[PDB]
Parts: sequence; C-alpha cells; structure tokens
Amino acid sequence: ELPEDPKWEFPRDKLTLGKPLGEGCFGQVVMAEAVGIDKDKPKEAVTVAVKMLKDDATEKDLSDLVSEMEMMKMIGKHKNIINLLGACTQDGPLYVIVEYASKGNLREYLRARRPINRVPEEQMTFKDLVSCTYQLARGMEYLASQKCIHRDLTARNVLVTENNVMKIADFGLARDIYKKTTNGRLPVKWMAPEALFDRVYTHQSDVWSFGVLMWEIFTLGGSPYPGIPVEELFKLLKEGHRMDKPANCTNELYMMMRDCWHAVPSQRPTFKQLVEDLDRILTLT
Amino acid sequence: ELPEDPKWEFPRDKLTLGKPLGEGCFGQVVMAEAVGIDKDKPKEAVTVAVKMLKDDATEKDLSDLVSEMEMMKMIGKHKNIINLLGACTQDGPLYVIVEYASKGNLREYLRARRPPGMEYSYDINRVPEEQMTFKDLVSCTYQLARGMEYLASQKCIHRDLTARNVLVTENNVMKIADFGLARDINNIDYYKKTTNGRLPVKWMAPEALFDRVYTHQSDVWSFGVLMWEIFTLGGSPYPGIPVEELFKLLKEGHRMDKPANCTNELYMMMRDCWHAVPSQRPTFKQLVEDLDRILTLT
Ligand SMILES: CCOC(=O)Cn1cnc(S(=O)(=O)n2ccc3ncc(CCc4cc(OC)cc(OC)c4)nc32)c1
Ligand SMILES: CCOC(=O)Cn1cnc(S(=O)(=O)n2ccc3ncc(CCc4cc(OC)cc(OC)c4)nc32)c1
Repeated sequence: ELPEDPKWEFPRDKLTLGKPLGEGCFGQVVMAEAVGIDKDKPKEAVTVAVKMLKDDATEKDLSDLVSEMEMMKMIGKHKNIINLLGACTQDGPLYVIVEYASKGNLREYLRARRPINRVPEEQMTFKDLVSCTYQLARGMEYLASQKCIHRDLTARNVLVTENNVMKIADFGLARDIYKKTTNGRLPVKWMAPEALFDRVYTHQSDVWSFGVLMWEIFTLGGSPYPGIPVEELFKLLKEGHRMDKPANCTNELYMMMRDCWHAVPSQRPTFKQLVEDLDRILTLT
Repeated sequence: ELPEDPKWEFPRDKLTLGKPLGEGCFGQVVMAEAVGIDKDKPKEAVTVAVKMLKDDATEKDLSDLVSEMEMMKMIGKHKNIINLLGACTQDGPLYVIVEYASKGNLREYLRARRPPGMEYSYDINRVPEEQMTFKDLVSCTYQLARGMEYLASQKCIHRDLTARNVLVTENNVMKIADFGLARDINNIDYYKKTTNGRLPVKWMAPEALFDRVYTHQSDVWSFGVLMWEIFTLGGSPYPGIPVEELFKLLKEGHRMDKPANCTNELYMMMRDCWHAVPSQRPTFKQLVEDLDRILTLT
C-alpha cells in the first residue's frame, strides 16, 4: 500500500520493540534494539528510536509521518539533527527508525541540571550553555543550507544524546522552499510576526524562533513571555515589547536574542551569522 | 478582539481558578469555583470547568476555542452533553465555562473499575467498590444514545464520538464532550469532507473514510465502536490491527468480535451499527428504543 524504497527499508524480524519514550499526541516513539542497522557491522545490535502511529491516529497523521520520513531522506546527515537510520514500510505498520537520544529533550535536560527531585551529578556551566546554543545553530545552519525551514523550533523538540550532543528533531511542519495555510499549526510564543500576521515563513522566521530557544536555554528551561497569555501577546509584539534578559546570561548573548527578535526579518542575523558569533563567544569562554 | 455577548458573558472577579484537570494536546482545562453563574441563585458558588489556551498554544487553537464555544450555544441544553455555563471574553484571556465532570473521561473511569489483575487496573487509581455491573454498562450506553439522539435532532454531527471524549459527573451521568470537529448539517443534507480529515480512523465509518461524506448514520457507526469500548471496560478497537492494515480489512468486511462481557443481543446491535449501507444501520431514535428495552429487563 505504501511504495517500496529498498535503500532505506529495514527487515521487521531484526527490529525488537521496547519501552515507549513518549507520546506526542499525534505520534508514538518507542525504544528498540536493531540488529545490523549499521551496515558496516551487521552482527552487532544498537539502540534506536522508532516513530509509529497511535491507536487513536487520524487519516492526516499517516501522511504526516510519511511526509516527515521523506523530508528526512532529502535533508541528509548532520551531527546536530536526528538522522534517519531506516524504515519498515512494507507488509505491516509503518516504523520510522531514527537515532536514539538517551538524555531526552533539552527542556527537561536543562531543568534537571538547574543548580521536586530528579537532579543529577552534572550541572550546566556557562560554557556548556553557549555550547548548546552553538551546536543548535550549526544544526539550523545546515537545515537552512538545504533550503529547508523547520517552523517548530522549541527546546521540547531538541533531543540530547548520551554524549550530550544537541539534536534538532520533529520535522513534522518542516517544508522545502513559504505561503502559510492561513491557519498554520505553529506555536505562537516561538512564532515570528510575519508567520503570525502575514502568512509567510522564511529562514529568518526560524532565526526568531532560535531567539526564543536561546532564552529558553539561558533560563535553563524557562517558558517564554512568562505570565503573558497568547491573546495579550499579539498586541505587545506590535508595540515592540520583548522578553527581558535571563539572569544567567551576558549582555552580549541577550543582544544576540534581541537581534533575532527584530520585526523586519532582513535586520535579523542569518544562521551563518549566528554560527560565526557563537563560535567566537565559545572560544573566549 | 472578541465581540460582546451579554447573554453568556460572566464577570472575571467572581471566577476563581483551581487545579488543572488535564493537559490535552491542544487544550487546557482547569477546575474553578464560580459565584452566581446560575442567575436563579446568585449567592451560591458552583464548581465548574474552564477551558482556555495553553502557554504553548497555536494560532489555530484560538479560533477552535471560539468556534467550539459558538457550537455549544446553538446546540442547547441536554443532560447527556457537556453544557456551556458562561464565558469571559472581554478585557483578558478567553475563559469558556462548562459543566464539571468529577469522575473524568469514560475510558479511564471504566479502566479504573475493572476487576483486579486486568491490563489497566492500578491500585492507586482503582475503585473496585464501584466495579462495573452489566446493568451499569447498558445504562452508560443508553445515556450516551440519548445524548447523541439529541445532537442528531439538532441536525448536528459529532464526528469524534470516542470514550475519551465522554465525561462522567459526580452522579455518574454520561456527558458527551469535545464539539471541536462537530458540524451543522441543517441545510446541507450531509457534510463534504476535506482531503486528509482529522478524525480517528478506528471510529470512522467507511463513507467518512473513503467517500468523504458524513451523516448522522456515520455517528451511529462511531457509536457502534463506543459500545465495544464500553463492554471491554475501556478496550481499544481492532486490537493488534494497525491503522495502515485496517483500510483493506474494512473493505473486505472485517468487523470486531464480540466482547466477552457482552450479550449476543448487544453484539448484534453493534453489528447493526457497523452495516456497510448507512440507511440499514439503526437511527439514534432506534438505539434509544432498543437500549431502554434492554435496560428495563436487567
Ligand atoms: C514527533 C514527536 O517526537 C519528536 O520528534 C519530539 N519529541 C519531543 N520529546 C520527545 S521524547 O521525550 O518522547 N524522546 C525521549 C527520548 C527520545 N529519543 C529519541 C526520540 C526521537 C523522536 C523522533 C522521532 C522521529 O520519527 C520520525 C523523528 C525525529 O526527528 C525528526 C525524532 N525522542 C525521544 C520527542
Ligand atoms: C483539547 C485538549 O484538552 C483535553 O484533554 C480535553 N478534555 C476532555 N476531557 C478532559 S479531562 O479528562 O481533563 N476532564 C476531567 C474532568 C473534567 N471535567 C470537565 C471537563 C470539561 C472539558 C470540556 C471543556 C469544554 O470547553 C470548551 C467543552 C467540553 O465539552 C464540549 C468539555 N473536562 C474534564 C479534557
């Protein structure tokens, strides 16, 4: 029913399902051991993540999973994005096999390493936070070089591997170039004014979202425009209101966020420009 | 900005927010005490539920909340649906005030009242003193049939009739909820679907799935599945069978087997609901007749 692609196809009998990593609401991700998914050593088994449909999945969710799979093939390999490893498409339910990130999403990762319970031995230094940002800028610079927009860049959609590599995830809303559906399904506190009002999206709209992600990061998983409801945000952005500086954040980095939150997308930095500026700061730290 | 509607508008200073009842995927519902929302007794306070936007809300979620609010005004009052009590629309964030259902959604309600040892029974959530009898399940079904008969009499279709979207009050009254996908087909004889609809596939009638049409007889099919859900005490339909592999099976005439906790009669009612020709399915009127009859004999 779903067309064949031998390049990516993985045999079902070698995949072994495991514990659910999380239910996003339109999708389901489970841990799994996969034998010989790494072609260079066919005998060894490796822990992967498998996205599949819910039981209460809709008609739209099946095409969105396939769309996302197709997006992941043409994006190509990068260190700072979740990468496609394989798929089970034939004669069974659709399993999309992607890299495993053992330390979860960046929001929980950061909240867990703030200096209830759940707090580990390893807490976040300034150099560590800057290195998170720079890693994510590289990921996003790559996506932009592939003429691809993400449109859902949030801390919750960034995953962290065992070796604390930041990986950008969820290419659900991702598109190749954009004229919006007039009713796009994009989170409002991360959305650039153009995406919100003018139904357009460029790479410069992702830069704005990156602006908010930086704030998220330097508040160690804070939630943007705290206390301000979505209804009351539209008018504030039009008046030029922006978020204050996080406490564990230099004047320089804050100015980088504020550069990201220009209302005129061309006056914002490009991802290339952010990678330049963040490497510079990472070196000096 | 949101227009005035004095009939429904409620003053913000009298509403008192409380614990979050749930985080759904694109909604937030919190408990609240509201003073004088019932005009007939202005001094008394009542426990209500307030739907509002998440912090991580989308552009689409704002119109959907307002749309749903408007749907709830024209549907009117019934015992077996969640009813609109009021709204805060002016000079602040949008609070839609609806009836409170203290025992949660019907799926968790049923799983919590399964016998011990069952797949979904947890010691911390389980209420075995309120274990589910046969008459209790039939009474759930009948109550929901009445709710749905009402909706159909208002020439309204639900399109998302699932156990998770049925709530249970303190007095174990079944209330049909989520009018997000609900549509009015008063003038238009049926509903013409979009390509790639946002309806759950295992509850969807073949017409809705293949022919992009929806009538009240499509809701009957969904009710068929809800019955199965109920008599499996919150089971999930077509168990083991993935959505991909369901399309072909329905076209070949595959249907779900009888739940063990279910008579031959009730199963035949489900299968009547799952007829391939929507007119040969019972109407909600016909289900209410048949279920009352069975409820009386128990
Ligand atoms: C589509 C929803 O999942 C996400 O991509 C975003 N997400 C947010 N939180 C999570 S998780 O907490 O459930 N999670 C926790 C550990 C963990 N390890 C790996 C994954 C991979 C999820 C995934 C699936 C996937 O399937 C097509 C594509 C992806 O990148 C685009 C990423 N997800 C993991 C996942
Ligand atoms: C949209 C995502 O948010 C949800 O998960 C929707 N939801 C449906 N049931 C629940 S609940 O399990 O958290 N819940 C538990 C107790 C409880 N009491 C009342 C309500 C009311 C939900 C509601 C809000 C509402 O506001 C528009 C309209 C409704 O019916 C049409 C129903 N919901 C209650 C939540």
